[PDB]
Amino acid sequence: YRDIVVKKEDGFTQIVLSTRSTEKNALNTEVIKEIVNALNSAAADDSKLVLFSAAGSVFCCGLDFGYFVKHLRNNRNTASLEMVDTIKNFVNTFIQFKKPIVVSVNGPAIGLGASILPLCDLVWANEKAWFQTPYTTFGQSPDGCSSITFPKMMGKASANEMLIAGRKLTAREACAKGLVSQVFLTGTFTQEVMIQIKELASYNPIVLEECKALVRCNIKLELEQANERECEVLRKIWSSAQGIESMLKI
Amino acid sequence: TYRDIVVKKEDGFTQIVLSTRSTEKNALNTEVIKEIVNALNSAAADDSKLVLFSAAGSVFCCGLDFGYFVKHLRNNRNTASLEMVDTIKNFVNTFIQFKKPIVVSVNGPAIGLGASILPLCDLVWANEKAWFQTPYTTFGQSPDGCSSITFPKMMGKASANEMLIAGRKLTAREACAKGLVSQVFLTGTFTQEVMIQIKELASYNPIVLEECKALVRCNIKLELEQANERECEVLRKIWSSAQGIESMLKI
Amino acid sequence: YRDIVVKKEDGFTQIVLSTRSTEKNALNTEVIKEIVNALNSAAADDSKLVLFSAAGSVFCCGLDFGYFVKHLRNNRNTASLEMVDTIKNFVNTFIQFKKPIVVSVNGPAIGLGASILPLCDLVWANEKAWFQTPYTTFGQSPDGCSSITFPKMMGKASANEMLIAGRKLTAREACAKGLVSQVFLTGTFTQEVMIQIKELASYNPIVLEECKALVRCNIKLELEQANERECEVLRKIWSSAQGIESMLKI
Ligand SMILES: [Cl-]
Ligand SMILES: [Cl-]
Ligand SMILES: [Cl-]
Repeated sequence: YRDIVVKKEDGFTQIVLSTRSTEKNALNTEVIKEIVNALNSAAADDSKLVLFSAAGSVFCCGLDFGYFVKHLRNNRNTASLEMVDTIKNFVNTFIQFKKPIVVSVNGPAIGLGASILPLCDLVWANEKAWFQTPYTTFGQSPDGCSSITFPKMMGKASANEMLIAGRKLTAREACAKGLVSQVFLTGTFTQEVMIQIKELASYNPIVLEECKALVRCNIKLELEQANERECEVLRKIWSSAQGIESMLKI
Repeated sequence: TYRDIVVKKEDGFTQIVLSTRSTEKNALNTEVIKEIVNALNSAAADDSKLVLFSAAGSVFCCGLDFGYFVKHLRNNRNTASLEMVDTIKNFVNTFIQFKKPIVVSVNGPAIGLGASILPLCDLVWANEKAWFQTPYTTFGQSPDGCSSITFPKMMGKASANEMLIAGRKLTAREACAKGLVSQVFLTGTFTQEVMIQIKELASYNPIVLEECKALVRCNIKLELEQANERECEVLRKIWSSAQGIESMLKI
Repeated sequence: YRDIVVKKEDGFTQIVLSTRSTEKNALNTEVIKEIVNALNSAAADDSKLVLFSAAGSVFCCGLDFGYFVKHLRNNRNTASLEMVDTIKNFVNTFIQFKKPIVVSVNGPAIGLGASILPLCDLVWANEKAWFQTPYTTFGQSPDGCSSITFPKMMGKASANEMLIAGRKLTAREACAKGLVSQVFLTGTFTQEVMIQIKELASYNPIVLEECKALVRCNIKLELEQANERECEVLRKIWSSAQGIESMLKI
C-alpha cells in the first residue's frame, strides 16, 4: 500500500487513510482500491473489528475531482461509467462488511468523505471535526447511500439542510443529528479512541458479529438499492454537458 | 387570480403566501385548499426550480377551519364527510406528488393540519417564536397529513405520540431538535435571512435539485399515499359519527 | 400475585412492578409470567390505556441472570430454549398490545428493562433515571427488538453506542435520542404522571384506539420478525460454553 497504512493489532485492524497520490486524503481510483483490498483482508482476518482513521489535517475531502475530471476529458460515457463503477463498488464494500467498523474522525469529512460514515457502525469525532456534503455546489446528486441514511437518522428536512443546502455540521451538531455517535475532547482525542477501541476489541467476537448481523439484517437490501439508484443518477449527470461543466468548477 | 393566497413568480422560484381573508389565522377551508393545490400545480408546470411556501399575519396556519366544516357536516353527515375527506386527501396528495423542492417558511404557530403537512415538504425554516402543535386528541380526531407515519419516522414513535396523543406544543428550537423544523432563525432577521437563503438555493442546478428530491422520496412515496388513504378512511368514519360532530362543535 | 400490583382506575389500569422474588425489579420466569397475565387482563378491561410503572430505587434492572445461569448450568440444551421462549412471549405481548401503554420510569432501566420501552407508546422518565443495554458486557446479542427500534429511533451509529459500547444515557439524553418521550422534574414526578395519565384517559376511546392503530400497522410485522431473529441468536449464545461463561458475571 502507498496511500493507506494497515496495522493488525490485538483483536482488531487499523486502516489509516494517509494519501500521497492525492491531497487532503481525497479519493482517486487507486486509493479506493487499496481501501477495498484492505477491508477485504480484515474481513478474512481474525480481527474482531476495524478501526478506520486518517492522518493529516483532514479526515477525507471525498472524491478527488481534479483526478477524475482529467480522465473524463478524453471522453466520455466511458470515463463516467468507470468512475461510477468505482464509487458503486467502494460503497458496496462498506455495505457488505460483516465486522464492526469504528470510524475516527480527526478533521473535516466532506462529500463521499462524510457520506460513507453512516455505513460504518460507530463514528467517533474530535470536537474540532466538521462534516459536509456540498453536493449542490459540486453539481451532483447524493452518494454513499446518503439519500436514505441521512433521512433515516435525522429526518427528511434536516437531511436536506445537508443534501440540498450544503451546510457544515460541527461535531456536536452532527452528533445531535446522529451522524457522529460520540464526541471527544481534542487534547486527549487519539488516546481516548485507542483505549475505547481496545475495550471494544476485548469483547466476544461472536456477539459483536451477531449484533451487527441483527442490525444489518433489515437495512442491507435498502442500502444496496439506494446505492444502485444513486449510481444510475450519477451516470446520467456525469455524462451530461452540465454535469461535466460542474465537475470542472474547481 | 387568487382570493386567499398571494403567488409571486420570482427569480428561479415560485413564492406561495398563505394570506386568507375568508378565514381567520390562515385556517384552511375548501376554497383555500383548492387555490393552494392550483398554485402548486402551476408551479410544477412552469420553470421555477423550487417553491417557497410561506404565510402572512401572526400565525402560519391554524389548520382546518372547523367552524366552516362542522356547518356542512351538521346538514348531511354522510355526504359532507365524503366531501371533506376527498378535499383533504387530495390536498395532502398534492404535496406527496410534488417533484420540485418545497421550502416552508414558518413565522408563527403551525397547528393541526398546518403542522402535519410540514414533513411532506423538503426544508422547514422557522422563526424562533413559532410553535408547533397537533392537538388531534383535543379536536376529537385521528392524525391527518400522513403524520401517523412521518412523525414516527423523524422522531421515533414515543416522541411522535407526545404530539399525536398528548397534544403537546413544541417551540421552534425543540421542533428542530425533533426533525420537524430544519432551520431556526432569529426573529429580527427572519424574512430577509429566508430571502437570501432561498435565492442561493434558486441559483443551483434544476436537475440536481429534482433528482436529489426523487432519490430521497423513492422508498417512501408509496408509504405516504397509503398512510393518507388509511388516515382519511378513519377521518371519514369519525366525521360521519355523532361523537365526531359533537367533538368538532366543542372546538 | 406476588411481584406486581394491578390498579384499575377511572379509564386506565396501572401495572406496578414491585418485585419481592427478585432484587431491583429484575425479571425471572415468575415476574415475567405475572406481567403477561396483567397485560392480557388489561387488554380485556374497559380501560382506555395502560400505565406501566415500578416501585423502588430502580425501574427494572432487566433479566435476573444469577437466577437464569443456575437453571442453565445442569441442563444446558433445553434450559436455553425455555429461557428464550419466555423472553419471546414477553416481548410479543408488548408488540401485540392494542391500547396505548404509557410507561413511567422513576429509576434506572437496564438491559431488557430498557429495550422493551420502544414497544410502548409514551415513556415518561424522572430526570434522575438512566438507561443502558450493556449486552456486550453481558456477552449477549440485543433483546426486546432493540436491534431494529434503537437504530430506527436514533440512527444506527447512536444505537450502537448502546448496543455495542454499553453506554449509559441520562433521562435527558435518552429523550434527545427518542427513547424517553418526556422528562419530569423529580420533586413532582409521581403527582405529574398521575395528572397527565388521567388527562389522557379522559380522551375519546375511538380516537385513542385509532391513533394507535394508524401508528402500529406499518411497523408491527417488522417488530415480530426482529423478535424471532433475536431469539434465535440468543438460543445459540446461551446454549454455548462461552455464553454460559459470559452469563456468569453477577
Ligand atoms: Cl496533510
Ligand atoms: Cl393576522
Ligand atoms: Cl428497592
